[PDB]
Amino acid sequence: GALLGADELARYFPDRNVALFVATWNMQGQKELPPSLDEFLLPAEADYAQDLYVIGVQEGCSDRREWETRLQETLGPHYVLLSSAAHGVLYMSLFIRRDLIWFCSEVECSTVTTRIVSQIKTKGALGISFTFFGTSFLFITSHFTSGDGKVAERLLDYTRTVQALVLPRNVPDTNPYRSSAADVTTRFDEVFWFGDFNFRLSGGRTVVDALLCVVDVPALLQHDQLIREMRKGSIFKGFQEPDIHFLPSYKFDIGKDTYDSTSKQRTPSYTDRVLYRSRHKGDICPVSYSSCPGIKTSDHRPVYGLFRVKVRPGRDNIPLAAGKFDRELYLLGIKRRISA
Ligand SMILES: [Cl-]
Ligand SMILES: [Cl-]
Ligand SMILES: [Cl-]
Repeated sequence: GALLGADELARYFPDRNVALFVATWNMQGQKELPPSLDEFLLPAEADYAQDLYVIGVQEGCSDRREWETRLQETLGPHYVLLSSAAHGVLYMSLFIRRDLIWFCSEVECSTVTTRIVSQIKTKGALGISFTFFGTSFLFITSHFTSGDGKVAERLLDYTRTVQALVLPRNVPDTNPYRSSAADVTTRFDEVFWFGDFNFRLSGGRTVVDALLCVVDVPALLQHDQLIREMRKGSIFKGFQEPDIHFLPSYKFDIGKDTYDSTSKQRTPSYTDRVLYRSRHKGDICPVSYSSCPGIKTSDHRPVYGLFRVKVRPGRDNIPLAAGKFDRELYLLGIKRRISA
């Protein structure tokens, strides 16, 4: 049958569910990476093999290749880099099980800059999309406008991004009649948008400090701007977020578990989030959603979600990856594992 058809799908996914790991991390431009990425990429409850890893980074380390090399080395030879992209120091890397490269369309990327901050600094989005068998996926990572009082600007970051991301292009929309011209996130079966959205907890440092003294997370989240704005429909229309059971992932003193003890007294906040949307209700099942407290090189902790996503058979008359991946990186990862 077709490379991307029902027979192949049966061989590789009898239950038609794909295991996806999606993470976002703001690195604060740090030069030295954590000693081990094992706790980042293989979290404790990730007690089963992931099919796809998608890693979005904001304020990324200058040596993008070294970061990708360490990811490749940690995942090991069962995974290959299906795609990676950069828009300034905003990065995204997509690693997939090597036997699954055959079922992917060509991978397409797009970028949007939503705010010029200075001559050398901007905020924006990086989107990567491809079809897997017959099901299309769109991954967007973003760094939104910063500041407690800048919700209105964050709304504009959302709107500018869904209006401007030029995806898909060569690879056909899988359900075009369902698509809207004004929102790129309507053009795909499964959408994940993860980043430093910079939404904060309202109420001020003193009130949030009081709440953090067991922590009642639900009560804490009553102060979250992002849940508030999503609830009234002003942002991320059609998206959901998994339940949060972890503590705020920002702002931390470097290398420590204490929240910003400088005079600026930034209110601990859930700046880093993973959101999902699907064309078909129920296609995406969150399995776990958490931060990685052991990664402490940056003022932000990484945040990741594990998901199970439904996939459907496809056809071969689209532009195909057909075994295309970063072979040089793959070899570098092999080389590093021989060394260590
Ligand atoms: Cl960035
Ligand atoms: Cl573009
Ligand atoms: Cl900003």
